[PDB]
Amino acid sequence: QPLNEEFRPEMLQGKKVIVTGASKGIGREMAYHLAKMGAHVVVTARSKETLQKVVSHCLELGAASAHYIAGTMEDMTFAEQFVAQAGKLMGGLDMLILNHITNTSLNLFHDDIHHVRKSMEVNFLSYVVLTVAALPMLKQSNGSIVVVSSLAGKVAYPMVAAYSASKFALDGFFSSIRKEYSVSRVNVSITLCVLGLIDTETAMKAVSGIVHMQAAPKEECALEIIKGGALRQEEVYYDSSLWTTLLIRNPSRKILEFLYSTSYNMDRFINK
Amino acid sequence: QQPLNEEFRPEMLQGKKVIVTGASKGIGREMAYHLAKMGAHVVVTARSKETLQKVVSHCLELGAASAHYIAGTMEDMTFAEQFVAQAGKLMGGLDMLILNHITNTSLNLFHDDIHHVRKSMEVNFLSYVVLTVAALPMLKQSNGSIVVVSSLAGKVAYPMVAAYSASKFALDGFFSSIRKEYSVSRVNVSITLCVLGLIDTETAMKAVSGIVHMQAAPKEECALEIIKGGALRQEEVYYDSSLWTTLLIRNPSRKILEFLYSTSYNMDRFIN
Ligand SMILES: NC(=O)c1ccc[n+]([C@@H]2O[C@H](COP(=O)([O-])OP(=O)(O)OC[C@H]3O[C@@H](n4cnc5c(N)ncnc54)[C@H](OP(=O)(O)O)[C@@H]3O)[C@@H](O)[C@H]2O)c1
Ligand SMILES: NC(=O)c1ccc[n+]([C@@H]2O[C@H](COP(=O)([O-])OP(=O)(O)OC[C@H]3O[C@@H](n4cnc5c(N)ncnc54)[C@H](OP(=O)(O)O)[C@@H]3O)[C@@H](O)[C@H]2O)c1
Ligand SMILES: C[C@](O)(c1ccc(C(=O)N(C2CC2)[C@H]2CC[C@](CCC(N)=O)(c3ccccc3)CC2)cc1)C(F)(F)F
Ligand SMILES: C[C@](O)(c1ccc(C(=O)N(C2CC2)[C@H]2CC[C@](CCC(N)=O)(c3ccccc3)CC2)cc1)C(F)(F)F
Repeated sequence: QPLNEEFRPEMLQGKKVIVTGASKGIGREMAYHLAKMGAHVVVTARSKETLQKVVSHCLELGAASAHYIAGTMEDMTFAEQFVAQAGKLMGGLDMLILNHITNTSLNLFHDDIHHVRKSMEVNFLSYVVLTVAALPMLKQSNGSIVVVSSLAGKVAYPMVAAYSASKFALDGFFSSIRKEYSVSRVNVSITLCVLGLIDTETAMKAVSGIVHMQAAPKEECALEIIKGGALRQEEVYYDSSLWTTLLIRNPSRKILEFLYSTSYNMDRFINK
Repeated sequence: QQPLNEEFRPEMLQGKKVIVTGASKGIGREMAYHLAKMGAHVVVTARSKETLQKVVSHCLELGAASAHYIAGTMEDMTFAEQFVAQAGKLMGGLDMLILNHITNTSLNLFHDDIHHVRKSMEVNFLSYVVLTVAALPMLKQSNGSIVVVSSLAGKVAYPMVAAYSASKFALDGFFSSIRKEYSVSRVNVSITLCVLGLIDTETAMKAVSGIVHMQAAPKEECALEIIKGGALRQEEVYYDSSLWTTLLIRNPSRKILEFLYSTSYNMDRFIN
């Protein structure tokens, strides 16, 4: 259930926001847009130094306030405590942007069970832990959770098997709890972001000299994420391909969820 | 992946070497039985030792070429790995790996139980990956098949089954991706993903007792349909008691989209 109007930057002014994986790439881009909009930001990642750079530019850009707390989202204790500390720094929370992933490479799957588990722990499970911890704050602000996923969390590509497992898991979990928030009247929005290849240094280094589809700009990607999030959209799509509309516009899933969503809808085609 | 264009006939399994997990009860047990009637060699597994022994007996009675059981929990990755080697030895190889077991769950709103989420991912998903890695060399030898049992709720969202849907979405992501890897690497092992609606197994029927519109499909037919899809090397089996649902759950447009992505570079240019 989105917000009616069109996006205005004014919407984030004074809002209290967490961005994870925000020392590099898209997370850093998002932090910068949030700063320019005059939000309070807490950013996180493992690296002390790179987070400081981002904090400094955020303040320069006009952020109501800016802070960083460092640590690995492999540590579910850290994840849980991080949201607590970040909520103290800002006096509440309006938007939780879940963006970090564990380092991965483009490669055939062979037998790296430990990579599959780590991808699942860092890319999926840590997001559930951060959500549980943030939810009381979000409940009292009528806030928003933004979950960064990928085209590879909607369709199958080779070379990203463990990664794709974890992005699909995000769709299943968060789309399910969105249905639960709706039956339990929890006014917290959940936005799933489905991104094409984006020109972050990590990705551009991986695809160097291999044949692949155009990368889209990270800066606009980051604004489009914040906009869909602020507007409380269920999904945000950002990529460069003409083909992607085949995914975006397929209404089958929405039709099925609708058919099964009430006893009255199931009564159309199913005996009581 | 190429489906065999021959019609299904019971003889396709006679003397074939087949694993079935989750076979002490429900669909799994039904599958073991069907495979017995076809004269396959079966190794069955689950945690319930005395129920499995019973299952092995009725199997032999129905005409299984050989029938053994090894008991253990798929919470334990070591055991998953162990189970496959030992089951191979018992049969002289492996033609089909049928992955069917899930960890217990109930129909409830998710609150804060990260541990049940993790355990779901470990058992319903990570174990399936361990079993596959352990099975692959033998399935290469035989040009065999991997069958992965999943659910409507691994394709669309439902409330009350969040951790469970995460694990089932994860299976789609992982196995659909390694299927693309197997086509480009020319590995001749098929991957069939089965998408089931509500089935009339005792676990499910208990959990939905007294709930309205709970139309279940018969587990006996369900089990046959999975075996056929596996045997015919189909990419997906769709099985539900509603005709509408069975039609609407097809997603050929994702498969076309996947092809387009695999044959595009730069601004949607064709590689060939
Ligand atoms: N770039 C693409 O082509 C693309 C496409 C589709 C979707 N996405 C999605 O967009 C999001 C951001 O991607 P990106 O390419 O911008 O990534 P990135 O630039 O490589 O940055 C990843 C961020 O996560 C942090 N990180 C890595 N491991 C961590 C850990 N264990 N604990 C805490 N933080 C950790 C990194 O900082 P530290 O190393 O210091 O911890 C960094 O801040 C991801 O969710 C990704 O799936 C990207
Ligand atoms: N029933 C439905 O309405 C429905 C719908 C869609 C999809 N499915 C799928 O169909 C498959 C089977 O479902 P079902 O209804 O037949 O299930 P079930 O009757 O409840 O039995 C599940 C099987 O998994 C085994 N199992 C449980 N925990 C285990 C563990 N830790 N390690 C190893 N095995 C374990 C159980 O045996 P033990 O207790 O002896 O270990 C049992 O044999 C599942 O993958 C499920 O997701 C079912
Ligand atoms: C972590 C990482 O930065 C990463 C970046 C993005 C993604 C991802 O989400 N995408 C999905 C959104 C499209 C991948 C898909 C595979 C890809 C596109 C293939 C094509 N058809 O265009 C490809 C695979 C193999 C070779 C070359 C390209 C590259 C992009 C995953 C990991 C890495 F790993 F370091 F790069
Ligand atoms: C383990 C278990 O036996 C189980 C059985 C099946 C499934 C499953 O895969 N299905 C998907 C295939 C359809 C569920 C989805 C939710 C469901 C359908 C909702 C509706 N509108 O039809 C429902 C939710 C809430 C209340 C009542 C029903 C029941 C069926 C998951 C777990 C349990 F948990 F013990 F039951």
